[PDB]
Amino acid sequence: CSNLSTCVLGKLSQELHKLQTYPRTNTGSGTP
Repeated sequence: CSNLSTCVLGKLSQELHKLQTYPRTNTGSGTP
């Protein structure tokens, strides 16, 4: 990947962003 802690922190931030789109769709459109 890139850097150890940054990869986990990034994946966790990615998980939070799809969790924020949940009121519209957490699967079909969970990314900018």
